Amino acid sequence: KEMPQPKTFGELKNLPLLNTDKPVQALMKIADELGEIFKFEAPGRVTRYLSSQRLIKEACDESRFDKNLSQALKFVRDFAGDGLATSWTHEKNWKKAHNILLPSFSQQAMKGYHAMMVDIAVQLVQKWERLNADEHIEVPEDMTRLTLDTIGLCGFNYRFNSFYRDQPHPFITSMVRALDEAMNKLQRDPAYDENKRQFQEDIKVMNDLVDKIIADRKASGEQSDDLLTHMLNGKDPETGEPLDDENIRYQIITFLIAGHETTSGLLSFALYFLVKNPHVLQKAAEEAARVLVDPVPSYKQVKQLKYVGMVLNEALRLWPTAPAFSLYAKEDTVLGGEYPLEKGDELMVLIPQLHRDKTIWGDDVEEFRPERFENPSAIPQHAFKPFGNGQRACIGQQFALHEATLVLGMMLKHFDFEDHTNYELDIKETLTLKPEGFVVKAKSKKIPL
Amino acid sequence: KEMPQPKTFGELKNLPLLNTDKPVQALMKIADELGEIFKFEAPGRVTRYLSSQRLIKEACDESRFDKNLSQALKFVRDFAGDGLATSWTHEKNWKKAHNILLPSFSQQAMKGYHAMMVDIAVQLVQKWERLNADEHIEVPEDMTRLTLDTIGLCGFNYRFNSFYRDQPHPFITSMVRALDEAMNKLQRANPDDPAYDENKRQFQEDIKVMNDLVDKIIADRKASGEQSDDLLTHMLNGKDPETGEPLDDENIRYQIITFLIAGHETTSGLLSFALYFLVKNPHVLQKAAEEAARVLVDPVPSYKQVKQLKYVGMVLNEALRLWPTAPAFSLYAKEDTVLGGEYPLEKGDELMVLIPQLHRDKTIWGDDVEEFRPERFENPSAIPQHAFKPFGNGQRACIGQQFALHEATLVLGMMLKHFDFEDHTNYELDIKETLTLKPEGFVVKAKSKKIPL
Ligand code: HEM
Ligand code: HEM
Repeated sequence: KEMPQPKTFGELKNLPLLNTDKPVQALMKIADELGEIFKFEAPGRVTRYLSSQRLIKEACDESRFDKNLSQALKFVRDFAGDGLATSWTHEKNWKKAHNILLPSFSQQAMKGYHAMMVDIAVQLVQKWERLNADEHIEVPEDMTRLTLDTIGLCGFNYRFNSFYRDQPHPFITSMVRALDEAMNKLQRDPAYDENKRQFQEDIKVMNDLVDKIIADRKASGEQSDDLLTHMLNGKDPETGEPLDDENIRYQIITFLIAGHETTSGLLSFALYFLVKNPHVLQKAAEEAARVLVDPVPSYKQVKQLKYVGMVLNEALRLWPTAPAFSLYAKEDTVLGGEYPLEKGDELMVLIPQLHRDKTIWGDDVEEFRPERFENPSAIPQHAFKPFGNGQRACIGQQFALHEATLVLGMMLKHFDFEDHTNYELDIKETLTLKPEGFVVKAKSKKIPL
Repeated sequence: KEMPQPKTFGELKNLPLLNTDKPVQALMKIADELGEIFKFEAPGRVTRYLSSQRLIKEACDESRFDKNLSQALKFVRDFAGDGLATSWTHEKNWKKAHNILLPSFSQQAMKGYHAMMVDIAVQLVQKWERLNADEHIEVPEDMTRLTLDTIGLCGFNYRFNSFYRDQPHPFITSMVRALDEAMNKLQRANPDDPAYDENKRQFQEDIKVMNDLVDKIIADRKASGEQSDDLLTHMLNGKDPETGEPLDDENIRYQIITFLIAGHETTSGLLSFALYFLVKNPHVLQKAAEEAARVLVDPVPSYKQVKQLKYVGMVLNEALRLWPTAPAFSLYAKEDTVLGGEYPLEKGDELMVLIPQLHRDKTIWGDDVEEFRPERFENPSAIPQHAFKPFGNGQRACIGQQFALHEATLVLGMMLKHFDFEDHTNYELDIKETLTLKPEGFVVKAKSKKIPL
């Protein structure tokens, strides 16, 4: 009945607890101490962090709870606009873009994106093939190069050419700097005036380039296999309307934001867990060699990388790279028979804690065992939520998993990996999670492309 | 361009291929060999069987194709009349009954039918609670008892009382024998033979039995002025907004017979296939049983609680994917058209949509099409357009879909709440075929969880 709450700071309540550089991991430690639910109070804000499958399965009841914009999402909305990720379910542009974009994110739609994904994946393989001896790989850096270029090419036929660069494309510099400002706002004022002005400059950089590419595509009339063509030609079946040019811009910015570093973190965490578990790596490398019998992987071959898919799912279990989402109660309701909630009350789903619920996974929750996902019906309802819930779930799930399965499979086919530094896991936190400083050496198997 | 075709029998062309007791399953095997489309020729009949989402999505374009009466539907029309299921789209009584009946089949209308559905569902639960040890359940038999009584009660406030009987109500005996004669006619190479003269006389006798009882109940209700929460009251009081007309007494009779035909064994087969798949996949059963116990917290389920049985709904949809109990429907080309960029069709040319094959299209569902995984339906947004058609297409889709799904969700949830199930014979799936599909001889044991009603 009475809900636990972590330590307070007078008038600031729990807010100073977020003024730390690893807030998700700090919230996980609080969940370890306080349990499946604790109240988090701040000036003008009350929310509740859920950590158990028992309560989260009720929170995922769409008749009782809808997606809420967290403070992070509200700050991201300042440059993601009413794109899919930062719009409310009741906003006209959400259901519109949802209906329009759903067919182009289907498993069937990945057949059309596969050739472009392979283009970038080959560039990653060739970079590592061309490294000199005793040089090493900066894993999250290269994974981010790959995912950024993949979404640029599949999103609107634009080549960031990240593998030709030390300093990222100017759009990426502004996007990354905007996301950093969004998170820093969470942890904060006269001194922040230059940050605020800088925020507007980065917003202008993103809008200008995306608007230009849309105008360029409209001026050309060319049809590509990218999401931009689908949005310029698609019509919402419900209202009969197409997305306007401003919303198309926000959707493109959204795909870059929501997709690039979540997916690059997944690949980085997956490789980290593989090199720390050599038996799992060997099993995944065995499948990659048996399945990828051609110089270039096909769409059908990527679907055959079953164990690689389980590896990615287990990496998402331990460290989901979009580590939380927010919900609000549509009406007065009681959560788990003992926590009354009023209409509008907010919830936070702490995904990494959910995925460590020993009542679901057993005692070995910290062990990396892809075999947990061998049979998907053995997993209880709402126990595994790395991509959100319901109609507000990740629209790019199939995109992210297809790219990550293709790239990891190619990595495992072409290289053996060495954890040459005995890397100590250090998780840097932005709005997403990544293993900072993770490095490996790759010895080529000398298999041609 | 050139269309495949199965083996022929001289002058009879492909027709003898249907003279088998599992024709849908035989047509699926032909689809496995020949692909997404094959021509089927008979004396005086040519049709084409579609199996791929690629072609079926075009056949479902209502601007190009309209519902055709299959030969099965034409034979059912001899006792279903111009009811909704056996009338052409251009017949005045279709759009009339469609406009009148659509509001009474909506999800909002299920709130009014819920109490009557619970009545029969409790009778089923009570029957199984009262079984002795090591006695067993005949699953399709009991599911048919439930669906027949539910549509009887919700349709026109009549109790067949099937759970008080070994031999069904005389109306049910005549209806089943009429449906059996309809299917047997499909498989007769010499239908005008003198031997089937007793079949023809019996067929007319069964037609008379059905009309007499339904006409009597309509007259009985009109003479009393009683108002119930059934479809018969809605049809006696409803007026088509378009023409301003109500349904006449003859059409109301045909609609009532239609609800019984189109609804009873399609729905009972779904429940039977669902329970079969649950006992063969214990992980799915546990997941569905957990939801039933958590959601159905009252002795009697409410309408709102049934809507919360999401995973039970996923189980039913996956059961409908593998074995849709109304396994085909027919279409005709409104004008000359080209199907799939290679199959030129002329005005009036007929198509058959082989639904179980559509639901096994690996280009849509992946390689694991034969596996029972309700998780495919966890997010309904993952299913492409026209890939999943257990209830038909467009304005000629199943009007009773919400009814069927509410009934099935309620009953399966109550079954999972009150009993553990054992596949005590390791039942080997054997699908008996009439105009619908059912797992013949499927039996289970139920051990009660001792939860009162
Ligand atoms: C491993 C990689 C990814 C993970 C873990 C992930 C995670 C998530 C999560 C948890 C949500 C729900 C957020 C909420 O409820 O507030 C979400 C939504 C979303 N994601 Fe992803 N995502 C990934 C990749 C991608 C990619 C590649 C794209 C685009 C190509 C994308 C686009 C979106 C969009 C548009 C939404 C909002 C959908 C809607 O609300 O209608 N994500 N994602
Ligand atoms: C799981 C159960 C059911 C399934 C799979 C099913 C399937 C179908 C299919 C495939 C059609 C289209 C037939 C065609 O196009 O020729 C149809 C039509 C129809 N069904 Fe159902 N049905 C079910 C339950 C019911 C129930 C419970 C009722 C009545 C209460 C019902 C009444 C009708 C009617 C009236 C039509 C014709 C609608 C029209 O054409 O206007 N069905 N059904």
